[PDB]
Amino acid sequence: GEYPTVSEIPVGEVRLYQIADGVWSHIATQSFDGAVYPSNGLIVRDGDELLLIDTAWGAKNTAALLAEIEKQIGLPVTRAVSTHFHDDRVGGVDVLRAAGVATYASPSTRRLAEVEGNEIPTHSLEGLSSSGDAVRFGPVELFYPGAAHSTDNLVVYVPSASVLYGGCAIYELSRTSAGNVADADLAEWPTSIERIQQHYPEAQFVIPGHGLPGGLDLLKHTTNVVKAHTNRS
Amino acid sequence: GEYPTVSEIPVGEVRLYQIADGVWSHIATQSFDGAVYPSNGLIVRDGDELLLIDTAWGAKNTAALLAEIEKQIGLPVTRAVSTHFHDDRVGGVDVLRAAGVATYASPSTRRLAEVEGNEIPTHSLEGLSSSGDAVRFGPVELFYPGAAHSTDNLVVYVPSASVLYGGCAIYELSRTSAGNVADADLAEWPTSIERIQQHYPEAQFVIPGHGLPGGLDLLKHTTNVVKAHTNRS
Ligand SMILES: [Cl-]
Ligand SMILES: [Cl-]
Ligand SMILES: [Cl-]
Ligand SMILES: [Cl-]
Ligand SMILES: [O-]
Ligand SMILES: [O-]
Ligand SMILES: [Zn+2]
Ligand SMILES: [Zn+2]
Ligand SMILES: [Zn+2]
Ligand SMILES: [Zn+2]
Repeated sequence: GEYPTVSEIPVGEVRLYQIADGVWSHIATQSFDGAVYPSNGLIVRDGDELLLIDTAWGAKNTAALLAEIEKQIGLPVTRAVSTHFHDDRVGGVDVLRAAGVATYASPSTRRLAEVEGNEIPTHSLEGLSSSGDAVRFGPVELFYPGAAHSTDNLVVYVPSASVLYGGCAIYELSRTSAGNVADADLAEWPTSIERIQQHYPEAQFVIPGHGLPGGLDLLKHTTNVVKAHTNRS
Repeated sequence: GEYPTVSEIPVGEVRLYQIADGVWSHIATQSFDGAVYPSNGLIVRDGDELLLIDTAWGAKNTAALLAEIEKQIGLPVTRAVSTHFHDDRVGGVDVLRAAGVATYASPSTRRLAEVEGNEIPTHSLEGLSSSGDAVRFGPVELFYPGAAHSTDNLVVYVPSASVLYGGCAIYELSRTSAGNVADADLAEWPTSIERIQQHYPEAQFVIPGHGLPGGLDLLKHTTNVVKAHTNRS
């Protein structure tokens, strides 16, 4: 009802939606395969500065993201984390770096991003290489649930607000079929999701990579969709 | 350019685009899988009445389509053709029929729609049962190129304006991967596309089922995508 949709967001623009105190999602609309969809990332306040989760796909959009943050929040983004290596999550990293933002990702993501020719976050996030690994990063906890949408995908939990951002490892309810699974691990995706359920059973707000937020139901929904795809179809 | 996009068209709204004298396309935005795509159909003037090609997917959208035609063109829609049996092309037939529009489709389409529990056009178009078959239908020529997006898909040519509408058998250039192919004949799709090229080499405007129109280049693009999907990209 209040959450921004593609109808409110022209391609190239960015909206912010405050989930809780000091926690926002940033929403940007992207063109793909001739379709337009809303892409989610996360913003989390940390003291008097901001932690960014994922870009807005590309230089232009990521510049628009920084401008929307300054307009609505007005605190500096000092650090940024990319949840996996695909261009829509690391695209814009160069703009962030040039603006003075410290960019972060796992060695797995940086590795894969380089092979793909994508932009590469400067700093490496250690202690996330094994499935089930969790590390604290300021106002959030980074978690590697195992392979799913990609072998390197991370999810982000904000303990102060009980917010779980799943990136493309989590589907919105409106998504009834599998998205881009070229780099996915269909055999492991359900198991990885269950690691998330087990580790964050208290989560109250779940943010999918694309589309509308919900509750923990989005996990079982995603599993249902992934399994249906596996059985083809 | 100037062809309308999803941004200019809110969900549930329909816009018309004049391609040539007495030849429009109608564009409606649909939400599917959490993404929004712009869906094309055709409108061809025949004397002092109009020929409609395909609905706007759904009773509501099709009602809006009839309202937009009435507002912009102000000539009665007396006949309608659905190009294949899927709900986005026959969904709205009941609204059209209630509005006094004579609805048409091949016997193949009507049977497949009935099996699927979709709305069924009243009239049966004979002479389109075998690949390469063409028949005249007022100001257009209907053509069955053979199985492609579906076993029953038709394409429509307007000889007056050299406009070719291919429905979901033709992809826009922005579409790099196969869309819904559950009911498609991937094996025959390239061969059917070549029948269209052979039959309408003089086509100047080519309208894909979804998205931006182009030239005959759209044909080879579609084949390339289909063959890649066959070999699994
Ligand atoms: Cl630093
Ligand atoms: Cl730095
Ligand atoms: Cl009738
Ligand atoms: Cl009649
Ligand atoms: O992605
Ligand atoms: O379709
Ligand atoms: Zn991805
Ligand atoms: Zn640094
Ligand atoms: Zn179809
Ligand atoms: Zn009749």
